[PDB]
Amino acid sequence: SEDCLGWASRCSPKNDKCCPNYKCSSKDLWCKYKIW
Repeated sequence: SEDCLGWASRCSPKNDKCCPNYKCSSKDLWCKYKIW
């Protein structure tokens, strides 16, 4: 039962539980894109 969050979701640097290939942004507390 591991449902990861999406890119347009909220998260924190202390507890980042977002799908892989991403990068939690502490700026807007949202999962940003790891690939540019």
